[PDB]
Amino acid sequence: KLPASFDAREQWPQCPTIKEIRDQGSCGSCWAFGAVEAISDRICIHTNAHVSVEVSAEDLLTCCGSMCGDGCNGGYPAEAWNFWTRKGLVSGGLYESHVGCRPYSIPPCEHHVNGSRPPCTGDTPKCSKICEPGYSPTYKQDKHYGYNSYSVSNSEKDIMAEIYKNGPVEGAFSVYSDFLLYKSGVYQHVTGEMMGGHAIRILGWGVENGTPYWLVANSWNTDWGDNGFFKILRGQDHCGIESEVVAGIPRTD
Ligand SMILES: *[C@H](CS(=O)(=O)c1ccccc1)[C@H](CCc1ccccc1)NC(=O)[C@H](Cc1ccccc1)NC(=O)N1CCN(C)CC1
Repeated sequence: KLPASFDAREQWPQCPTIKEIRDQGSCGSCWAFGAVEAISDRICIHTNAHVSVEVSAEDLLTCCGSMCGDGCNGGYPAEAWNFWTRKGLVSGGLYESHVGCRPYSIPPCEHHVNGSRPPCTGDTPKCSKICEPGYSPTYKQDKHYGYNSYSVSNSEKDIMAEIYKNGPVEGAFSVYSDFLLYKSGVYQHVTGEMMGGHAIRILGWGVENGTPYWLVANSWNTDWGDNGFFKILRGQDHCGIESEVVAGIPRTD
């Protein structure tokens, strides 16, 4: 019994991380952002908004190591969630936010848009197992662990049920160049060359002007796309959007 539309921001209005858009900066850390963003949302969902924390992309990006991939050169969503269950992740906010244990260290930049920040350019930061000044508790006690991590089947209904019951998920899809230009509506690949793989947070679904879609958060800042979000065609494994969905359930802090 699933609704025709669902938006995690409306279901869990006291979980501000669900509404928050991040910026990977000049670093291919999308695999880590999709993970920590979904984990942040699920911790809040799991505690009915009694715990709301930004889980540190910095901690995952820099401390997972080779099991997750190659840092700013790209990585793997499934192993990000596994690292969360084995070693946990500390808190950390946006660049220069002074939020949490290890806030993001890569400065924001413009991702295929004209803006006020430097344009994004072509190096993974070192793993620092120590929190930033003024933050407590210590890095060891700030860790949040997952109970498990799992793949969701390549099935529209299965993915919808997973989001409906357990919160936002991480997914992956093929980026073609016409995606770069997205502003509004439901994206479908119509033109442009293949560019590579991208990992994102899926937080809902709906139908817009007859087209079924997934509601997705990009990590290219809020001046990209639809205030940082996009919608992509749902139900056809379009660009592989339904083929690499991963999630997991938090441990209680
Ligand atoms: C995030 C995607 S992005 O930066 O938004 C982007 C970049 C280019 C084209 C489209 C989108 C990163 C970028 C990785 C990258 C860095 C530098 C040059 C080229 C690419 N992408 C990833 O982390 C992806 C995630 C992924 C995993 C599995 C399936 C689909 C997507 N992984 C990735 O690109 N990797 C895997 C690890 N390997 C060592 C490097 C390539």
